[PDB]
Amino acid sequence: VHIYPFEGEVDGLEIHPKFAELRETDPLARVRLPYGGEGWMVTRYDDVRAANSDPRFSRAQIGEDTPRTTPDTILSLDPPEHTRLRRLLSKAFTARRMGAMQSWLEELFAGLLDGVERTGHPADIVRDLAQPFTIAVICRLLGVPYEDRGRFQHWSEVIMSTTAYSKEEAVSADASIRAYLADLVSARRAAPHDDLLGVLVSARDDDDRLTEDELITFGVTLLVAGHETSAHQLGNMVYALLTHEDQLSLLREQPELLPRAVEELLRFVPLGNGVGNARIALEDVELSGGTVRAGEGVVAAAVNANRDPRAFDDPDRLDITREKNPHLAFGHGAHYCLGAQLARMELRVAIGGLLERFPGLRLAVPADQVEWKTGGLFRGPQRLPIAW
Ligand code: HEM
Repeated sequence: VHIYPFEGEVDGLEIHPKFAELRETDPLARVRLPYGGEGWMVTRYDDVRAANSDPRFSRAQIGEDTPRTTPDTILSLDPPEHTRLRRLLSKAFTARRMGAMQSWLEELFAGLLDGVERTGHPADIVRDLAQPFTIAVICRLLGVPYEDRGRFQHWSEVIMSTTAYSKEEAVSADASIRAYLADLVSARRAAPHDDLLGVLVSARDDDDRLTEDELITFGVTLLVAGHETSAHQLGNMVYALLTHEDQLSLLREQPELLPRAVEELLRFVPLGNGVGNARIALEDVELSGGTVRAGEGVVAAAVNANRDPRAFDDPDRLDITREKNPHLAFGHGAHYCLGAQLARMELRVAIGGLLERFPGLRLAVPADQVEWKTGGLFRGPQRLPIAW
């Protein structure tokens, strides 16, 4: 039985070597997390994929003996509840609605870059570009006006940063978010609005509709899934580019690589801490390393699947030219990221915008001077200074 956390802490974007060791010699690894009883950890692409997408695993029926690192959401529902929720949400999250945002993303990011450029280097990628970009996008989806972007950014930070804010602070922020969303929903029930939240309020599946509680809870989910995830992923992707100079140079010389570079950076860059939420088997499931019986918990992180040499050639080397890229960074199957198209657009706009504005873009300090976050759900730099 392997104890998590593993011995030795990782710096920056490094992947703990134990996962690779387990992938080759212990593909159905018995593990003991800080809380709950023993579970299984899977690290091979096929197994991780199965764990996170096969309908024989449940996200809803977690319990006390469920392995976990800690003592409502669509992310935690199973079919058929999940299926109903997802059908309604997909009336708003459409390719047509997301794709029509392209121009507005470009102008939003260009304004943020102008301000950075006016102020002069060094700037902080995290505070000056990534965070304000992604919160603005989610505020547009929710109908939150420009003047309240800062308020949402702050409230999101509070409920997300579980080690930096107290339970009482998180309760207060959540209450504030929900009160604001309740007012937005109430306005959207009085007359149709065309923002994504107004479209969700108007969405119908025969007679079925989202309740006020489901709408409000989904607004909260959108701050964590859409803003916080995107902001951290973007900062980490920029760090990775700025520390892989040959790859960054290649992207400048060959800008048509940008879409593949974004997919490769999604595959490569770690976001969380390598465990993920347990899934519980509703029924026996044969995986590569053996059989998971009904009732047993399985942890499976996409980051480990995305380094499996069974699925990617030379997986521990960043290669932005990779054409075949079936990474699991947005998941797979029923829970597949509802915002993937928009996330991809965001990452292309930001990275493409950054490289075009700043040919001389570089870290403003050596990498050993970047301080990395230590608690909470996300890896990321505390501050990421750049110069140009
Ligand atoms: C770089 C950005 C992003 C990454 C890496 C990311 C990744 C993910 C992942 C891994 C999942 C879970 C897949 C699973 O559990 O099987 C997910 C779910 C989700 N994402 Fe994202 N996401 C990103 C951006 C966004 C954005 C911009 C939005 C909305 C505008 C969004 C909305 C969602 C929603 C609603 C779900 C839940 C879907 C469900 O449970 O059925 N995401 N995302």
